Amino acid sequence: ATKVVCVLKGDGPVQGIINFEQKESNGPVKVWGSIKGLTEGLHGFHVHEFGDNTAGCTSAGPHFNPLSRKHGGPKDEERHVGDLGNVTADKDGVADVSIEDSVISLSGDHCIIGRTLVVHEKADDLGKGGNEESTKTGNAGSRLACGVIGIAQ
Amino acid sequence: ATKVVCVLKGDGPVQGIINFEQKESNGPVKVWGSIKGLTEGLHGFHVHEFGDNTAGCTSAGPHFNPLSRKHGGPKDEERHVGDLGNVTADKDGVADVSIEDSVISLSGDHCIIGRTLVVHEKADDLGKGGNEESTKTGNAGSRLACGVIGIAQ
Ligand SMILES: *[Se]c1ccc(F)cc1C(=O)Nc1cccc(C(=O)N2CCOCC2)c1
Ligand SMILES: *[Se]c1ccc(F)cc1C(=O)Nc1cccc(C(=O)N2CCOCC2)c1
Ligand SMILES: [Zn+2]
Ligand SMILES: [Zn+2]
Repeated sequence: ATKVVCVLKGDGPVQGIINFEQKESNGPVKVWGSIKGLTEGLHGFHVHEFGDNTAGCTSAGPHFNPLSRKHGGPKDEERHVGDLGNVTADKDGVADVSIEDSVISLSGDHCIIGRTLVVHEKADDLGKGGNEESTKTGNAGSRLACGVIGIAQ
Repeated sequence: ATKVVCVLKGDGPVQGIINFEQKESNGPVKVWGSIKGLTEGLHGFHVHEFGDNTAGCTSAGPHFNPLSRKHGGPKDEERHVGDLGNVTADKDGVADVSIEDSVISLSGDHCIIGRTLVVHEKADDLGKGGNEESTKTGNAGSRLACGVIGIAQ
């Protein structure tokens, strides 16, 4: 019923297309698409608070956290709304994304429209890194590509 | 106050940064910023219906028209919500944008967050061009640069 999309771009070779669909406002969001140009392995994947790309992906600010929680993985109670975990890039640098998430939404206070989706340099440790930064960012390092989440047809 | 931003990008480079601010939901939106890389003269300036830039600016669809009206200028009662008229580039190719608009909003069904802002090749005739396309697009021609409209700090 509601369809949203994001095109991810940055300063390097990483580009992606992510689709979000939500049949009902009380239902999960399906997240699907592809990110290419990645190094093989896990890459942190988050909704960040601002749909602001003024100075590139850094302008998007911290993880989208309207409920003032610590950083976690998508299957944790203790997570930011924006905590979508990791995508996995294959040996050819392609991450085929396929996520169902119950915490993000396309309406209400958990709505991600007009926020920024970011794919990161390093794996997200999902809050299990053993340092203070693990509880804030998951130690996922720099921002390879991002885009503002917009309303689709 | 609500603050919103859009980064415009296209070939040339045609590039710009547009800020939006609304002090209250029943009040006007202030629009300001800069676009460079334009030909001297008028350029159509519109909010388009989809925040979909997956295939560049074409995926944005037609002008944002939630109230099912004909195309007009920003001062007209008969306009699309997304009809912000023209911006003006000087001989250096720079348009200084400064608009106040009472029809767009940063909340409710006139909200522009998650839609696309587009700067066009040609002047918008504000619905007065006396052909069929005038009361649909204003005859503003191709899409030089666009971006998805996002939430700012
Ligand atoms: Se979605 C979305 C994206 C961007 C943004 F700035 C706002 C929104 C909302 O729709 N925000 C929002 C939060 C909480 C509740 C609503 C909502 O739909 N209503 C207000 C409460 O009464 C029902 C309608 C919207
Ligand atoms: Se803005 C925006 C953009 C995109 C989208 F899908 C929804 C919205 C909304 O904010 N929608 C909305 C619907 C109903 C009511 C409101 C509203 O007036 N308020 C809720 C959010 O905070 C202000 C009050 C917004
Ligand atoms: Zn987080
Ligand atoms: Zn129009």
